[PDB]
Amino acid sequence: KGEELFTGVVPILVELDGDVNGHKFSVSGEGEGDATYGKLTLKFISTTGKLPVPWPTLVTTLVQCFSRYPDHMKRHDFFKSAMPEGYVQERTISFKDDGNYKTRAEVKFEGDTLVNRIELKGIDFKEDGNILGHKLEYNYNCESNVYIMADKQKNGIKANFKTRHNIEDGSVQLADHYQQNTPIGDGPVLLPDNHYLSTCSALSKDPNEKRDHMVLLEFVTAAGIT
Repeated sequence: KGEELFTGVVPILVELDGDVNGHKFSVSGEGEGDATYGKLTLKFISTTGKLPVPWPTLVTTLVQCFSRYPDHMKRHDFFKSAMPEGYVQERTISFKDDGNYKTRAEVKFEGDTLVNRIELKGIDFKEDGNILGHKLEYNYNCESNVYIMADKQKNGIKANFKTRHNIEDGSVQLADHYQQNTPIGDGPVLLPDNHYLSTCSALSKDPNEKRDHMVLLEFVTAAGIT
């Protein structure tokens, strides 16, 4: 039933409240998703405290229901199956040789609009590390595979993946992601066979925007099953 909600272009709202090493910030995003093509277009704006971390480190936290599942894989699409009631998405993101984010989000429809509401908590970051020191390039050079498995005990899914963020000196900052999703509602959901999401992201700037912001274009396709 949920998959029928994604046959067209769907408006998206994203709202994040963050605290990283006591630095508080908030992000608001707007855009749209077209799961027929695995396509996301989103613009995010920082609305309160000076963004204490680099924009690229927030991409994965800031709607996998917009992934394109090939027809032969549609029985493996947990994300759409949980809609409209939605799912909780939780992660631990471990930055190598630095701190960690713990994120808790609720993704669901509010009327015709797909909403992602997030609380992010970061601790153990180094003052002159790549994150608090703002040493990461404004790009997303790595196309990551999100490896998904069923979690039948919790009627949901688990995932793990690595993202690699370019450092301004040419090196790379690794971020290990562990993820758990569970349905909010009491409808049946689809519990998938092992597979992955191939995720390609591109960051840009709005030349007329004076606020601290990030424009994101993303294509996401489910794969790993013939």
